[PDB]
Amino acid sequence: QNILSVHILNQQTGKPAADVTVTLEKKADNGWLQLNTAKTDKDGRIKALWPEQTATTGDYRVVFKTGDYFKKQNLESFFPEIPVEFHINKVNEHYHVPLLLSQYGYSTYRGS
Amino acid sequence: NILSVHILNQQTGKPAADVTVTLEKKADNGWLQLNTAKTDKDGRIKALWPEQTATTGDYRVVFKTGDYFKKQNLESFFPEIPVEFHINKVNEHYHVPLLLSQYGYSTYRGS
Amino acid sequence: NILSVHILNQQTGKPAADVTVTLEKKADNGWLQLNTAKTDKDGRIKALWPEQTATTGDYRVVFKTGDYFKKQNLESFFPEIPVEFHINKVNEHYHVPLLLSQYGYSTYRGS
Amino acid sequence: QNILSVHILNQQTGKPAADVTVTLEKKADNGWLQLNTAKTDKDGRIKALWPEQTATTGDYRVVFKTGDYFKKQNLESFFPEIPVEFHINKVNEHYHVPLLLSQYGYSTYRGS
Ligand SMILES: [Br-]
Ligand SMILES: [Br-]
Ligand SMILES: [Br-]
Ligand SMILES: [Br-]
Ligand SMILES: [Zn+2]
Ligand SMILES: [Zn+2]
Ligand SMILES: [Zn+2]
Ligand SMILES: [Zn+2]
Ligand SMILES: [Zn+2]
Ligand SMILES: [Zn+2]
Ligand SMILES: [Zn+2]
Ligand SMILES: [Zn+2]
Ligand SMILES: [Zn+2]
Ligand SMILES: [Zn+2]
Ligand SMILES: [Zn+2]
Ligand SMILES: [Zn+2]
Ligand SMILES: [Zn+2]
Ligand SMILES: [Zn+2]
Ligand SMILES: [Zn+2]
Repeated sequence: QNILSVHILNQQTGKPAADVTVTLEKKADNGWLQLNTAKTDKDGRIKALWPEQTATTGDYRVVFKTGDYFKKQNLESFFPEIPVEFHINKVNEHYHVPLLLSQYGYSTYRGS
Repeated sequence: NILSVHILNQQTGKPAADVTVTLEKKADNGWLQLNTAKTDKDGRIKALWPEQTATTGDYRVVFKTGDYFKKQNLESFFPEIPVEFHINKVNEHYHVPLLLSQYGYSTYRGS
Repeated sequence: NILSVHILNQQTGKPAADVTVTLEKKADNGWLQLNTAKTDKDGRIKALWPEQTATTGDYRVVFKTGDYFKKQNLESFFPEIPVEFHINKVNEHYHVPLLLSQYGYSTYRGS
Repeated sequence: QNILSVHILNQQTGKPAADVTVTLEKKADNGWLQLNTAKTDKDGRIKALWPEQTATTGDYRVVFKTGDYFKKQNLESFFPEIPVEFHINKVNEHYHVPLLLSQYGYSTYRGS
């Protein structure tokens, strides 16, 4: 299992959100360096979001480009995109960050 | 009044209006219905408790959200959404919001 | 097996283990118990349907989370958390996760 | 009713999260631009978070400094902070962004 997985469930259809761009960024100085970008697969997943580069401890941000996702469906959303910031304090462990998504609401958490 | 509920449709970011919500008390066997009402235009029922003092114990509100979506020609995972909660202090304000989507929801103790 | 559930404790970011979960079917305004089990160390019940053929209908899983918290001397707003859902298609997989805190939760149809 | 209100509910206590720093930023051309900073009162609320300048349409973000909030209680959290990004498409509307907060999970939405 990859250090970082993400997935998106669309709570309006009760199905995965497919083909959503998701970026990964590392905090550095007062900003953020992009480490990767990928798109959720047909099951709404990116099982392995970390690039082929050793992960270091630090703070990271995943950005779910959900605004574009909704825009392709002619749907408005309150959020142009959804950033989620989290600590990686242990590079030996698996980090899983699902997104439960609606147009005007969402939930995120550390999964298993 | 010791019990308020509201429903926010997370798909529209607007209140769910005219949704039937029931209130029940847990009895020794089964439940007893205390009240029924409908959310107003702001998705609220400000005063869901009937005109009777509350006692400590378990209660259940049931948001009839399947009907609400059906009127929109929309399918939902849930026929309805029961929320069971515990009243421990009887003169305290209890607030049970529902953040609703067709295939997902959240509830909590509100302010 | 057509029904899985899991519970994630949003306060620890870890699964909720050894939580009792019942499954019931709706019948005549009541509910018939069909099975009961305990989430494993991963907070999962992979196969909650009993070993009889599934039928269409409405069903209710009840996560005994008030008991889960009480074991840890933690109070909860909710003595248990019922989730009601349609089964329209008997051949498909139904997955009902619970994101759990003492005074709030979320549930949805998972993948 | 104010262009921007936020509040926080601690889902672990079922009570408001108090004295939590919240910043407001606009997505300006030169990067994100701080507009205001403020603290939830005892009720976990900031009922007017907009500064004393006219609002324009555009993208904005509030950052709830919840990592600090938990750190004061000797509690760990997955998130150092929680940014929430959103569109203001109509300046004469009221935007309300609640946060339902747990150590390893949160929800947010456009409230009323
Ligand atoms: Br995944
Ligand atoms: Br209300
Ligand atoms: Br499972
Ligand atoms: Br507020
Ligand atoms: Zn996943
Ligand atoms: Zn960190
Ligand atoms: Zn995982
Ligand atoms: Zn894992
Ligand atoms: Zn309310
Ligand atoms: Zn009770
Ligand atoms: Zn209230
Ligand atoms: Zn209150
Ligand atoms: Zn599961
Ligand atoms: Zn049904
Ligand atoms: Zn499943
Ligand atoms: Zn499945
Ligand atoms: Zn508020
Ligand atoms: Zn915008
Ligand atoms: Zn408001």
